[PDB]
Amino acid sequence: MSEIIAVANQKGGVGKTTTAVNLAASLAVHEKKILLIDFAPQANATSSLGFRRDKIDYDIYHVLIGRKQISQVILKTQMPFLDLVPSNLGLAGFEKTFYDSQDENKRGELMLKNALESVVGLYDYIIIDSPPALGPLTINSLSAAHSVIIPIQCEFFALEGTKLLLNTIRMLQKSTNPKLKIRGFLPTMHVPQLNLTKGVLAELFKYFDSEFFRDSATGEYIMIPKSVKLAESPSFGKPILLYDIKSNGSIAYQKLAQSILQG
Amino acid sequence: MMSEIIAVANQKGGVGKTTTAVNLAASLAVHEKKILLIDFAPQANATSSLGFRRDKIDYDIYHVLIGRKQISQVILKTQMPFLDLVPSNLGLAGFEKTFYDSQDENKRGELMLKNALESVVGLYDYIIIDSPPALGPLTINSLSAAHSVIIPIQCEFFALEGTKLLLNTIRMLQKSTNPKLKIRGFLPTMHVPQLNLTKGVLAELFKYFDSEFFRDSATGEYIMIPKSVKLAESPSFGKPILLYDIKSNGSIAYQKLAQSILQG
Ligand SMILES: Nc1ncnc2c1ncn2[C@@H]1O[C@H](COP(=O)(O)OP(=O)(O)OP(=O)(O)O)[C@@H](O)[C@H]1O
Ligand SMILES: Nc1ncnc2c1ncn2[C@@H]1O[C@H](COP(=O)(O)OP(=O)(O)OP(=O)(O)O)[C@@H](O)[C@H]1O
Ligand SMILES: [Mg+2]
Ligand SMILES: [Mg+2]
Repeated sequence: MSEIIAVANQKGGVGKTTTAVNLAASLAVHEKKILLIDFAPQANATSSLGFRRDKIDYDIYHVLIGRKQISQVILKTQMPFLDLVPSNLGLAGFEKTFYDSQDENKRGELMLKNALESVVGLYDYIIIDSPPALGPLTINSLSAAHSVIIPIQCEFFALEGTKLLLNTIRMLQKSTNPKLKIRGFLPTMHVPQLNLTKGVLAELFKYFDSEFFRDSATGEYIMIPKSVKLAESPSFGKPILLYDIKSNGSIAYQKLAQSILQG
Repeated sequence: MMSEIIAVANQKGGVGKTTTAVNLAASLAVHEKKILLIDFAPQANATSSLGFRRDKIDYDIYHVLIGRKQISQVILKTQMPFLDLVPSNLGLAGFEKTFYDSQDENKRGELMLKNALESVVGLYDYIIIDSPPALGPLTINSLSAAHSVIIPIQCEFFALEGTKLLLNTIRMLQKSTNPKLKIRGFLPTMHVPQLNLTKGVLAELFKYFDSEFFRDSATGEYIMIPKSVKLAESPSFGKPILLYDIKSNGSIAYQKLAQSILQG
């Protein structure tokens, strides 16, 4: 039975896709069976794994509207234990479908959850990459999930942003997903010596210190460092472990996976 | 006054749309041009960048769009006399539902921002719109209202696939709802010239798009916003960078950007 993990932040460019891709790969290297769901219309996760937009046939949007079952759209990747549900531009049509269903039921929030029900016994982990909004796509991600990883870029808008995302999660924990947990807060693109980084982290630590990911071996906080090689990796269509497994970016995501595998 | 309405748009997240909208607006304001900044994103980062608390704001752009308030009822004065703000709130996430209601009955909704701006176009020299990271109803409304669009581009790998897709949306709107819409220009942001990935991405962008890039007409140079510690720090003080550090490289770059706009 899958643990379904959403990677969510409504702030743009905070490392959601990079985290979802590289965590899924770092778990798959252990020969745990992993499904990555690209839940964003811009489809950066799909492209990160080497799949160009013009080569995608049927995608997650076709599953949500019922043209395809989810087993029909699953792609195998270069890693034998990592599978991908690709996305495409057509997933921007989901918003229309969501509000239409809310005139035919109350159930639009559960459309991804219902789509995943035939694969939950086939994978150890299902990782969902969310778009930068609190709209219907992210609401579907969080309603399908057992847990949520929040990548945090520590710059100024993270302060107001983290508080809002947590309020969204609390409201879902009342209504549509009572079992939903914060898996953890993960600092991404992290540059420890910056004063802005220090100020933002200190503020988040006051309220949130128990939510930050820690190394299961050393007890240290797990943070993903700003890394030239991490930014280069989707241009090769590979997660960073498949080529440079000794870079600091690769080592950090591997620490994250080890922390997830403990439970 | 006849406003030039400029949208700042990219569906990629975190590429500097808000930083560009706020700092271009301030850089135009110091030339005694009357500027209206519209925060068109539900996350409301432009509102926070100018020193306002989102939770303290009663009525915003969402209420204007659905017709509950006139735009002149929600306009706030900022610290700079020539720069006014229409704030945003999380309630702007409700607009999508309103849009798809309007598309269902009369097939409208693209023009809701344009219609809302009609009473202020004679009152401002420039109206700058900060868009959210999506190609949805809010970005469709900002591009349908605009004379021109500035596309901030972070030059990392997803810029290549993403730029073409935004251009497609722009072309489709140029055929239907907004024929006058032009690209004002592509603006490289968070730019670190020495990186191999930066060089590779820019070479490919110049290959397809060279004529679209912002230029300093005095030197012929490409205008790029450098990665700057101070640019990231400035919204934490509720100031644009020219009020925070006017001599910093990011300040100098946004003033060059404003010169390019002002020269025509
Ligand atoms: N640790 C890191 N070091 C350096 N660059 C990074 C790191 N993490 C991500 N990046 C780069 O930063 C950019 C933004 O990251 P990414 O696209 O993963 O964020 P996102 O939150 O998924 O964005 P969006 O909101 O558009 O979905 C990408 O170009 C990526 O290659
Ligand atoms: N040239 C720069 N140098 C350093 N930091 C920058 C620069 N431009 C923007 N930033 C910082 O990078 C982050 C992303 O910028 P910003 O929020 O303006 O992007 P955006 O495209 O509006 O994001 P979103 O997609 O979330 O709306 C912000 O924290 C900002 O303070
Ligand atoms: Mg992403
Ligand atoms: Mg923004």
